[PDB]
Amino acid sequence: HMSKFTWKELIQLGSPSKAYESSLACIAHIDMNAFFAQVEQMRCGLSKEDPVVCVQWNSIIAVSYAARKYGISRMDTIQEALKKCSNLIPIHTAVFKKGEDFWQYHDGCGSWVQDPAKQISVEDHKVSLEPYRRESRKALKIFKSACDLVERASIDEVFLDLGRICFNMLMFDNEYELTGDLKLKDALSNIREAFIGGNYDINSHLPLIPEKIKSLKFEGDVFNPEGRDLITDWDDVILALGSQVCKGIRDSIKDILGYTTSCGLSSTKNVCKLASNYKKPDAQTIVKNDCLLDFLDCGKFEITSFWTLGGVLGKELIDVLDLPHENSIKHIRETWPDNAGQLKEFLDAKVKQSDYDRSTSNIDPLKTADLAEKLFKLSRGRYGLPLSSRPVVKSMMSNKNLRGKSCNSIVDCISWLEVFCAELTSRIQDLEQEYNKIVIPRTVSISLKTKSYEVYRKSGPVAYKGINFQSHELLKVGIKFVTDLDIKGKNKSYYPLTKLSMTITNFDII
Ligand SMILES: [Mg+2]
Ligand SMILES: [Mg+2]
Repeated sequence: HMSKFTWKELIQLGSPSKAYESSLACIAHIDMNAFFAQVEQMRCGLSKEDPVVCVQWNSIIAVSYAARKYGISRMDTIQEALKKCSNLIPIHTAVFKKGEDFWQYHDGCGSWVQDPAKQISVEDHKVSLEPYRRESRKALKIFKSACDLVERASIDEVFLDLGRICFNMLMFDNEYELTGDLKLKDALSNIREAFIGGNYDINSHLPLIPEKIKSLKFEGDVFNPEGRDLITDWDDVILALGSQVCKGIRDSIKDILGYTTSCGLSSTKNVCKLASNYKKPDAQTIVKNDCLLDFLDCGKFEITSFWTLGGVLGKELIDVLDLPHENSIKHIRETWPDNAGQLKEFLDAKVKQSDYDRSTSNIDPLKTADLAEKLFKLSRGRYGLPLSSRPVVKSMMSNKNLRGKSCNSIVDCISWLEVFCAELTSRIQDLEQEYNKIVIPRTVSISLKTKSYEVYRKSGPVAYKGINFQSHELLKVGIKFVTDLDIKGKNKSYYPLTKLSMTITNFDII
């Protein structure tokens, strides 16, 4: 007898461009839970047990899991949370002041204190997220150094493709020890000699795993409610090694930066993202291939839980496919269990019946084959998408919603453009570090809403004389445009404005 996998699917792990396509893939999704709260926690020399909460104005934007033990969520106001926790530590985010080109933390201030001098008025202030962008960047530098392929899914989430690391570790690591008596080089000498030997057809089946390797330990919580054998094939051997490696990367994030992370480990991104949100914080959820259906049917997940099926598209599928309200995943598998063609024939008929409503439908009748395959694999937990890089920036905006008189004249507009130009510059610096190239916006757009909520807009070029000398250039143009729009206003209902925004587009990366 022999393994269910081939050499092709194992060698593929060494290819950064196609390792994800292999059923032996080892993907990881790492999430820094309540990231903003973790950042403020560390900044104030606090511990994970101190119940910090990141406040914006009157709302909570991040809840440390110490504060969640008191039932605090993002739906509560600070006053509601104070009544839930009397030792709460609300920390307000950094903030610009109207007319200043720098942001500043006002620790000890906020709408929850009584002293009127310790207030952070919303009327003449704008939030700054630079502290979080800067800390997130530090995490990526740690990720990108331990993994040759990293996707920044968001400011607090990343995917890793541990393919190359797992493969090289499987075939060449001579230092790893299963126990005090057994090293990897000895337990896997059979497949290593077979690989160096080269006497295999790439479509030949791998040799059976040796009994020696079942001593290999998973680092983390292996999701296994049915008590299946842990190491039953090479997919589990790869996944086990990846759990060890991934624990080290997550411990680097905590030893260098102090941030905790929940993690999901499997053979596909969709499953990895579900696993990381299954147990948190400071957790690591492993989903073997032989436990994929157990995981998708554990009760937490429905068809709408997948990355792309949460919106209108998902809800239309529930009606077209006549899915139950619970266990819709299991229903998809069993209603079309043989092949995606069955589901494609079902979709083709449905869109071809009477009362199809093809004019408003979100189901493209020409790509029913691509869709049927997507659902067929997601429901079986084998829909592997590649780790894509963050698309290059096309547009940035900084705006402020103005309630009251905080923008009654031209001078008040310029004061806000000074804030907008500083945030856009900060956000361009963070990009120049990610792209490792210079970033130059070539056109600027100002738009504003009058007291009657009518819109005035004007765009144009920004003449960077030298190179990357923004935050003065584009404030010139910003002030020129807001002046023109004043003259267009003139004897019209204009001030006090209700909204003001600056948008930069047409970037040149060099
Ligand atoms: Mg998240
Ligand atoms: Mg000023």
